[PDB]
Amino acid sequence: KRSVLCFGDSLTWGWIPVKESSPTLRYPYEQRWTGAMAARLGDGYHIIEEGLSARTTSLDDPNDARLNGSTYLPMALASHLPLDLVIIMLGTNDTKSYFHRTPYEIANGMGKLVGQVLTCAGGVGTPYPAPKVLVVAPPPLAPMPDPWFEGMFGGGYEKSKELSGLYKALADFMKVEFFAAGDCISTDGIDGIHLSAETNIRLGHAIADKVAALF
Amino acid sequence: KRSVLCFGDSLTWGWIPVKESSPTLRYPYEQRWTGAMAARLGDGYHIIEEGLSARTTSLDDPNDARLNGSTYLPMALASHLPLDLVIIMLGTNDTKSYFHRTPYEIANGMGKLVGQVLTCAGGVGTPYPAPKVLVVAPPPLAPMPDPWFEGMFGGGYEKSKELSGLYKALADFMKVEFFAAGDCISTDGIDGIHLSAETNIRLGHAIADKVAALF
Amino acid sequence: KRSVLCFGDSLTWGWIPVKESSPTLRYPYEQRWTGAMAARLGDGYHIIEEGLSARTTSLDDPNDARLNGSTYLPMALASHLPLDLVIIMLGTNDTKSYFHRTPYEIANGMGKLVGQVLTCAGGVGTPYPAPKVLVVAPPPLAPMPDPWFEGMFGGGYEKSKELSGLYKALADFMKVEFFAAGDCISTDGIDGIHLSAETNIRLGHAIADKVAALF
Amino acid sequence: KRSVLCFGDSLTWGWIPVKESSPTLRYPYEQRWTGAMAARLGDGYHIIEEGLSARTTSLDDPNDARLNGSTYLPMALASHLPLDLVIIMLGTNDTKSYFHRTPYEIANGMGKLVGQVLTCAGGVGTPYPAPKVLVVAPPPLAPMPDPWFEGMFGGGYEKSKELSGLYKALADFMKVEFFAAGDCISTDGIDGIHLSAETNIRLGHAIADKVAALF
Amino acid sequence: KRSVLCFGDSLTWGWIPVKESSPTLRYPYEQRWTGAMAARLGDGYHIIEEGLSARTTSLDDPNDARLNGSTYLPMALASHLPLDLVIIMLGTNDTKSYFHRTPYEIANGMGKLVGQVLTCAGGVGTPYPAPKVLVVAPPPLAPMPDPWFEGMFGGGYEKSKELSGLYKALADFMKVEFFAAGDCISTDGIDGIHLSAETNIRLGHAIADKVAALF
Amino acid sequence: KRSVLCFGDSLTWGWIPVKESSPTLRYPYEQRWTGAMAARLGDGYHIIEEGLSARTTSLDDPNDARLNGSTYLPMALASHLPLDLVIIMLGTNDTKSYFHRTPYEIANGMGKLVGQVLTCAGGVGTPYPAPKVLVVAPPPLAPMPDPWFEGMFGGGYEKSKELSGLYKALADFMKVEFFAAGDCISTDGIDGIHLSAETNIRLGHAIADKVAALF
Amino acid sequence: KRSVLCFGDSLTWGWIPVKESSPTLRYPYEQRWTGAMAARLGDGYHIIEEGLSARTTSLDDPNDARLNGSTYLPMALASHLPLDLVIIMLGTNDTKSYFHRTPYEIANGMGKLVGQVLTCAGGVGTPYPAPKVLVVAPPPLAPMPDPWFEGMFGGGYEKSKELSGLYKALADFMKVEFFAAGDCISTDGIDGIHLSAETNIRLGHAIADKVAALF
Amino acid sequence: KRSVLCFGDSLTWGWIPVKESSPTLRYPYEQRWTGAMAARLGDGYHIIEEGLSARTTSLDDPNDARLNGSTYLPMALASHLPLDLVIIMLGTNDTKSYFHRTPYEIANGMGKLVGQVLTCAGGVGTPYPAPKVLVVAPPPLAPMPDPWFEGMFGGGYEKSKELSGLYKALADFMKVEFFAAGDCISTDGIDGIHLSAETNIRLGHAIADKVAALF
Repeated sequence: KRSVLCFGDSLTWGWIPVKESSPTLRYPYEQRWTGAMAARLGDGYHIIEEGLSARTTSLDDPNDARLNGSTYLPMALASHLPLDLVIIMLGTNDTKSYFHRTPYEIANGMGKLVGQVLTCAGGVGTPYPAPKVLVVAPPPLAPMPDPWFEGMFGGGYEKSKELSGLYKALADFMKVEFFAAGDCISTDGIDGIHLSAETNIRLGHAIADKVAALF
Repeated sequence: KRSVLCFGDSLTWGWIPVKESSPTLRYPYEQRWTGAMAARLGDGYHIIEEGLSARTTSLDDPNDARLNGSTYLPMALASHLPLDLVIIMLGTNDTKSYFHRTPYEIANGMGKLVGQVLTCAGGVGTPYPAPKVLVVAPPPLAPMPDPWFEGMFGGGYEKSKELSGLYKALADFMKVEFFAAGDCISTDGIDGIHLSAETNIRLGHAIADKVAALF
Repeated sequence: KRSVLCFGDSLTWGWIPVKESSPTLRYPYEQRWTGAMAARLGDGYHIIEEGLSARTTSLDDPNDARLNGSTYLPMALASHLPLDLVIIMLGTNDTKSYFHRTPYEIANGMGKLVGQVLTCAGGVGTPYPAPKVLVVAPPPLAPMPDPWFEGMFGGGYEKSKELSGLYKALADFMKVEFFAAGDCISTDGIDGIHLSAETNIRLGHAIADKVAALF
Repeated sequence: KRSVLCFGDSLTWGWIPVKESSPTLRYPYEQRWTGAMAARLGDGYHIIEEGLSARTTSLDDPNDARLNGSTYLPMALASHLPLDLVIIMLGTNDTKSYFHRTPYEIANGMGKLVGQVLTCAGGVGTPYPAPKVLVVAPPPLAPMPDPWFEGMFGGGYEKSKELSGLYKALADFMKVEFFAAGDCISTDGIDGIHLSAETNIRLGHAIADKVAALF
Repeated sequence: KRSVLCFGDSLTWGWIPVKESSPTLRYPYEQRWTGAMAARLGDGYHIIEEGLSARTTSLDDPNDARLNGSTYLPMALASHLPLDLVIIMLGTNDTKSYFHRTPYEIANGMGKLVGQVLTCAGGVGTPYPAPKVLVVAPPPLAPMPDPWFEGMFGGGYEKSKELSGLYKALADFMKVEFFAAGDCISTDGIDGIHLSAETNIRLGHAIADKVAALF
Repeated sequence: KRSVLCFGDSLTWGWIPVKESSPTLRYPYEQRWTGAMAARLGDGYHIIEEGLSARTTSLDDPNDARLNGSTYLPMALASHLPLDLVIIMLGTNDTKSYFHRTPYEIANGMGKLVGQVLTCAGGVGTPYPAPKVLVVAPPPLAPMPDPWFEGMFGGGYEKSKELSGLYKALADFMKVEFFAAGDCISTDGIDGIHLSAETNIRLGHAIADKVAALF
Repeated sequence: KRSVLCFGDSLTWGWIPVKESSPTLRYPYEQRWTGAMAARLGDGYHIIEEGLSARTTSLDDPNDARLNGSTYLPMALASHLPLDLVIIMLGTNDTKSYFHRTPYEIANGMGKLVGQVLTCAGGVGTPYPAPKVLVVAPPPLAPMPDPWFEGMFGGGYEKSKELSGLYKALADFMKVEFFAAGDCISTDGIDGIHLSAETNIRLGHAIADKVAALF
Repeated sequence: KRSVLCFGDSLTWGWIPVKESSPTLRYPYEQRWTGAMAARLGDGYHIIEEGLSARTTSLDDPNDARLNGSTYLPMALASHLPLDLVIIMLGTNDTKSYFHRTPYEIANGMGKLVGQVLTCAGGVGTPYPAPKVLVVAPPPLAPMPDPWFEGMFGGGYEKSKELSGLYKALADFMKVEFFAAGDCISTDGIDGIHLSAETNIRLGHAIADKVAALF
C-alpha cells in the first residue's frame, strides 16, 4: 500500500463557501479534493488528511498560534511514516494584507516545507525513506463580496497569480514534482476564496492522475 | 459518521518490538489498536490516527522538538473538526529518566491535553462543538533487556504503576471519560515497552466497547 | 444582574483634557461614559471598568509593557465571569506614529480581542458561557495644539477616520454587535484626543440605549 | 472617596465549594469577602475586585497562561488609579505540588507584588501617589476529600501554615500593613480549599475594620 | 552636597576626534564637558560620569550588546542614589543609517529614559526621591570626511537637526528641564561627529549655568 | 592618574545597617570603603564607584531585573576605560535562600566577571588595554535579628564561609589578584549583613595597601 | 607553520556550477580557492577551511538555522587557535531578495565578523594573540538563467556592485587588510553565482600573493 | 579519498597539561591524536579537526556561549561534506560540578550529536549521503592537584567512569560504531584531565585501526 499525506489550508480541510462568509461547515469526505483523489487512486492508496483553515506556509499569524504550517509539518511527517508522497497545497493565506509578504517569500516558505519532507527520513526510530513531494500551486483568488474578506486579502490577488510560476521554478530547483491547480480549476466559491464541491472533485481527480504517474 | 481522533505515542503509532530495540517497522493498520477499534466500531465511526513515537504529554524533549503532545494537539483538533471523541493514551514517555517528572506532574500534563480538547469548540471559523474526551492510562512498563532502554526508563516503572489511579482522579475532576488499559492488557513486547499485535487488537476491541457505550 | 465589562483606553479610564497636556486627573465615575451608561441602564446591570490610558488592541508599546490590550483581556475575562456583555472601545492608540499600523491591522487587532471574548467560556473551572460582544469605533482624532501629541499621532488622524467602516465589517463577519461612536460624538477635548464630561455622558447614554436593546 | 483594589485568587473571586469539586459557580457580591467589606466600610469607599481562580503570586502555571499575579498587577494598578489601598490575598496556589516552592519563595513572590504597588505612582500620565498596601495571609489549607485536589496540593498544607509568619515579617520589612486571615477564619469549605459564605462575610467585616483604621 | 549623573554617548565619554577616524583616546577629565561643568559648579556638587561611546537611547545595536541606553539606565540610577539631577545627552547614535529610526522615535526613546528617572524613587531599599531630569539635545551632525562614518550616518544629519525641537516638546510634556546644546555649540571635530576640547568646555559651562539655576 | 573601578553590592554602595532593617540611607563617601581607600591612595588615583544593593555575580533575581552583575559589567567597563584596576567584591547575595547556588557556583560566577574584565581590551573604539583584577572575598555573614533577613539568607552563612578559599583558588587559576576581607574585618552591622563606618574605613585602608603594592 | 583560517560561503566551500542549478558536488581541494592558495603559499602555511554554502555575514536565514556566519565564527576561532590570519569572503548571500538588506548593512555585518576576530585573543584558556584579518569583497553577481536563482537574488546584483567600495572603507576604518576579488576574477559559472575551477585557482593564487606580502 | 571529521573538546584540540593549570599551549599536529591517526591512516584520508576546549555534548555553559557541541555540529557537518566518518569524543565536560548532569543524560547528549550526523544527508544543496559515526568514550578522569580544577570536576570522576558502558549501549542502539578510549589509554596529564603526547599518539593509532577496519 502507498500512503499519501495531504497538507493544506481551508481548501484541503474543505471549507464550504457561504453568503454570510463565516462561520461555515465542512464538506463531507467525498466532496473534498482529498476524498475525490482517494476514490480515483483506489484501494492501493491510503490518504491522510492534514488540512487546517487559515494555515500559512511558514508565517506566525498574529491572532492564532495554530497556523504556521512549518511549525507542524515535521511532527505530522513523523506521526504518519511510512509515507510514499506528501502533497502540499499552501500559500493563499500568505497573501493576506497584514503579512506583507512578496510572492518570492511565499514560494520560499513552500520551499521550507519541501525541505522538511526531503530531510524527514527515519522519523523517530524507523528505517523508512523520505517520501516524494508534490508541490501544488493553489488557484488564484477571485473578487470578494464581503468587505472583511476584501480587506483581509488586500494586495493578495496579484500575489496569488504569481505563485504558479514561482512554485514551478522551486519544484524544478529542488527536484520534486509540481502541479498547478489553476490549470484545471478556478476559485469558484461565492466568497472569492473557497471552492465548490464539483471543483473539489475535479481537482482531486486531476491530482490523482498526477500521483498515479509520478511513481 | 462519528469522528474519533486517537492521540498517542508509539503504542498508538504501532511500534513493533524487536530484538535490536531500534529501529523498527510499523504494525499494519489492522494490527494497531486504532484499526482493531475501528473494525469493532464499524462503519458508523471514522477513526483519525495521531500517534507519534516518543511523544510526551506536555514536555519538551531535549533531543527532538517534535515530541511535546500539548504543542501539537490544538492544531490537530482544529484540523479534524467535526469531532465526536478524542481518545488520549499518553504518559509513558514522561516517565523517562531524563525528564525527572513526578506521577502527579504526568497526570497534570494529561490534564493540559484534556483542557485543550474541552476548549476547542469552533476551531477556525466553524460552529462545531467540543468533542468528548476518553483518557486512557497505558499499561505499566515491564523488564527491559536492552541497556539503553533500561537507562532511558530508569525510575519510570514505579511511576508507570501510579498513572492509572491518578488519571481516574483527573477524569472524574474534569468530568470526562476514563479507561484503565492495564486491567485488560500488559506490556508484552520483548523490549519491555511496546506491545504485540495480539495485545493491540485486544486493547482496541476493549476501547471500542467503551466508545460504543458513550454513543 | 447583567454584568457588563467595559474594556478600553483613556477614553474609558476618563482622561480629563488639559492645557498642559500631561499629567492629568480622572473624571469622577458619573462623568465617565461607563458611569453615565450605568446610570441609564439602571440597577439591573452591573458595570465593570477596565480602562487603561495608552492601551492598544494588540501591540507592544516600546516604552511601557502594560499597554497591549490582548495580553490582559483573557485574564480580565476569567476574573469577571459571569459576564453578559463585553464592550470594547480601542484602536485610537494603535494609530500612533511609532506603531506604523495600517487601519486593517488595527481592526484585525480588535478582531483578536473579539475572539478572546468569544472563546472564553468556562473561565477557570466554571460552567459560565461566553458573553456577547459590542465593538465600539472611537470618534476620529481632532487638531492637537501640543507639539508632542501632534508628533505622537502623526499620520493617525487619517487612520482614525477609517476605523468605523472596518469595525462594522469585522463585527458583521464575527457575528457580534457594533456601535459607531462618531455618529453621536466628536473628539472635543482641548488636546484633540480626549473628551469633555458632557461628551462622555452623551456617549454613555447612547451606548446604554444600544445595550438595553440587546437584552 | 477612597478606592480599594482587592487582588486575589478563588478566595477573592468567590469560588463556591461543591461536593463534585469542579466546575462551580460564583458567590454573589454580598456573599464575597469583598462585598461584605464594602458593606461595612460604607459609601465613602469604592471597592474594585480583581480575583482570579488559580492565581499565584509570581509563578507561571504550566497549563494556563492567565495565572501569574505579578504579570497582571502593574496593568491593573494603572487601570484603577487613583487608589488609596491595595489589598493582596495570594499564596495558596503557590503551595501546589507541581510548583515545588518553599514558603520563603512564596512570601518573596508576595514581596514582588508589594513592590509593584509601592512603585506604581503616576500610572500612565497622572499625578496620583502610590497607594498603601495590606498584605493578607490566607487561612491554612484543610484536609481534602477529592483525590485530584489532594494530589494538586501535596506538600502544601505545611507551606500554607508558614505563610502567616513570613508575610508578617515581609510586611514589617517593607513597612506596609498586615492581616492574618487565619486569626479570624479557617478554611471551612467541603473541598478543604475554599470558604463558606458566612466565613467570607466574617472575613470581609474584619478586613473592613483593619482598613478603616489604617488611614 | 548634591549629586548629578551625566548619562551619554561618546560626546560624554570624551572621544577625541582624529584624522584616522578610529580608534582614539579619551579627553582628560578637565577637557570633558562633565569636568568643565563640575569646575563651574564647585565642590557643592558631585558629578557621576556614565558616558559610553556608540550608546543609543533605546535601540539594540546589531554588533554590540552594550549600547542600549535604556537597558543600563535603571541599574545605574539605583547604583548612584541619592541623586538630585540626571542629565541625559543621547540621540545622535539613533540617527545611524542601519537603525532606520524617525526623529519622533528617537525623541520617544529619550522619553523612555526620562520615564526611567522619574519612576526610580527608592532604588533598592532607600527612601530617596526621584531626581530631576535635564534633557540635552545634542548638536547637529556635520559633514564627515571618512567614507565609513559617512555610510554609518547616512540620512542622519536631517534627523539630528530635528532633535532639538522634538526634545523641547518632550521635556515640556513630561514637565522636566531642557537644554539645546546647538544653541551654544556646534559639532566642530574633524570627523563631523565629535567635539574639540574648547567646545566641551563651553558646553560644560553652559550646562552648569542651567544646573545652578535649577538649585 | 591610575583609574580604579570598584564593582560591588550594598557593601560597596554603602548601606547603613539600621534597626528597622529597611529602607536605609547611604553612608557618605568618606564613610564608604571606596572613599576610605581613595583617601589612603591619594591623588595619583581616581576611584570609580559601581556599587548596587542586592547585586549578584551572575544570577537573575526574580523580583528585580537590575541585579545580575555580569549583565552590567561589560557596559560599565567600556564606559570607564582607561582603567588600571577593577576591584570586585561580590558573592554575598548569591548565598540567598531562593537562589539555591553552591559555593563553587558562586565562585564560578565571580570567574565570569573576572573574564569579562580580562577580555575587555579596546572597549568601544579605543586602544586601551585590559586592566588588572583584584578579587575580594566578602566577610562571612553574621546573626540576623530580623526574621525577613533571616529567611532571605537561609543556608547562606555556611556558604559565605567557603567563598574565601574558593575565590583564592579562582584567582590563582585565572592569574589575577586576591584579597580576603575576612582576615581584616567582620560583618558587624546590627542586621548581620552590612557594615559599620569604622569597618568600611578599615577595609578601604587595607584594600588601599594591597592596591599600592600592585603599582 | 603560519595558520590561515578561510571563512566563507559556497565560493569557499567549492560549489560546482551546474546546468540543473541544484544539487551539486564539491570541487576537489586542488580546484578550490583555498587549495590553490595553499599550494602557492607552500609548506610554511597551514590552511583551515570553514566554507558553508548559503552562509550570510550576520543574518538568520528563515529556512536554515546553520547560515548566520557571526553565530559560528567565535566558536570556530577558539577551535583553531593559534591563528595568524583569518580571511573572510562573505556578503553575496546577504544580497538575496528576502533579506532586504542595504549594502551598508552588509558591510556592517562584515564588520561584526572582523570585530569577532580582533577580540578573540586567548580563545579558551590560551595565551595566543588575535590574528590579522583579510576582508575579501566577492565579485559581483552575473546573469542567472534559472528562474529560482533569479528570484532568490532579486535586487542583489546592484547591491553586489557596491560591496567592494564599502568593504575597503570598513577595512581602513578597522585597520585590517582588504582584497577586491573583482579586480582579478568575475562570476563565471553557468548559474551566475558560482565559479569555475580555473577562476577558483586564479583567485587563490592572487590571495596567496596578498597573504605572503603580509608576513 | 575519504574524509573524517574529528569533533571534540580539549582532548582533541590538544591541551598540553601544565603545572600552573591554565593558560596553556596547543600540542603540534603530530602530537595530537588527530595527527597521529592521520599518519597511520595514510594519504587516502583527509582529517578535519573540530576540537574546542571546554566543549560539552549539549549543554550551554554559564560563562561561555561557545561551548555547546550540539549548537555547532550541524553547521560543521554542512561545511565539511562530503564526509565518510564523524568521530565524536565528548562528555568529560558534561561531568563538571555546576552542570549537575547524570551519566545517562551525558550519554543522551552524545545521542543528540549522533542523530545530527545521521540526519545530515544533503547538507546545503548536495547529493552526499550521511556519514558513518564512531562514538568514542573518553578515558576516565584522574585525581587533580589544582583546587580550582578539583572544584570544577566535583562529582565528575564517578560519572566519567560510567560513560564507556552507556556509550556502548547508545552506539549499539543507534547502530553506529564505538571505541572505548579507556581500553587503550588513561588520563595521564599532571592536571588529572588532559593527556601526554605519547598517550595522544597511542590513542590516535588505536582509533586509526578502528577507522581502517570500517573501510
